[PDB]
Amino acid sequence: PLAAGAVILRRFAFNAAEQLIRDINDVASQSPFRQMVTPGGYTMSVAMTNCGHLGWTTHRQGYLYSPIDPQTNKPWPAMPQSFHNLCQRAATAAGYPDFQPDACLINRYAPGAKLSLHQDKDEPDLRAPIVSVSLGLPAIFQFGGLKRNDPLKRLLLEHGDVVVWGGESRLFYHGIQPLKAGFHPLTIDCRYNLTFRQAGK
Ligand SMILES: O=C(O)C(=O)N[C@@H](CSCc1cccc([N+](=O)[O-])c1)C(=O)O
Ligand SMILES: [Fe+3]
Repeated sequence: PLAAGAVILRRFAFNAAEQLIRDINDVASQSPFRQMVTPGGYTMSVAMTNCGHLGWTTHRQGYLYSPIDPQTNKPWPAMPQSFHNLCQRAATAAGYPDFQPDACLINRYAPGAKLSLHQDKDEPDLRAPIVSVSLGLPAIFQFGGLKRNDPLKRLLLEHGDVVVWGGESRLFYHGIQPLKAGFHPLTIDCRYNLTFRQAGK
């Protein structure tokens, strides 16, 4: 396959998108999007927030999952029903019926925003997949392999696409290329990505 252990489900979230986006807005009304600072001192171009019991954040110049939003000093908003349902349906179709995320990181891309190449290794159990849902403007996703120098492959992720990153692919280096400007009827001028994680012990 494209990436061993990954399951791409194009347009899987297409019908759910309008509701998901309403729920992104609701979460953000409580824990606002913010551009976090990397441990290296750089302000991320991607803006982020979280919902669920745990939320990914930079903290004391490292990263961690925290039950509290350090910007509001309140818990991250509860996981919306629409998020919970979509993630479970996707995980199940992909062969991970027991996947129980307790964190959802919500990434917002304005034109030009990108993610540099990296691995997702902050979770306690790397056998749990990550479920990724793309909404709005299309992005070029790049992913390599288990080594930083593995050859990259590229794939366009479009509105409604869901990828379940399990098995070996769960540990691949990956990133997102600078978002091209455009219009989408539901998000207007941005892309959102939801990544569901099992972050608790
Ligand atoms: O927030 C992040 O760290 C991140 O990368 N977010 C991507 C979606 S998740 C893509 C992903 C997750 C886990 C494994 C692999 N992979 O092996 O390509 C890709 C995004 O904002 O579009
Ligand atoms: Fe990642």
